[PDB]
Amino acid sequence: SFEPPEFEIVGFTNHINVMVKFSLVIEEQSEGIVKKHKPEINFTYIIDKLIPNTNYCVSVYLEHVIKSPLKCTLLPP
Ligand SMILES: [Cl-]
Repeated sequence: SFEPPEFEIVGFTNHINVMVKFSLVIEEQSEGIVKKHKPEINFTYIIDKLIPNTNYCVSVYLEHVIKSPLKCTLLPP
């Protein structure tokens, strides 16, 4: 039994700012695609080189697996 990380995202035109409150994984989903990011571990991690006007979803979780509910946003133009 344990507490999984909480997180917020805010989306910018070509990057997403991921704010985590704490092996730890930040999963970036686009359509068809899933990228797994490994932050160097309250930190902020920035997913960059993204496409404007595109939907992305983010999930944060510890690996040993409960994937967080996804948080999604639409990047501005
Ligand atoms: Cl790069």
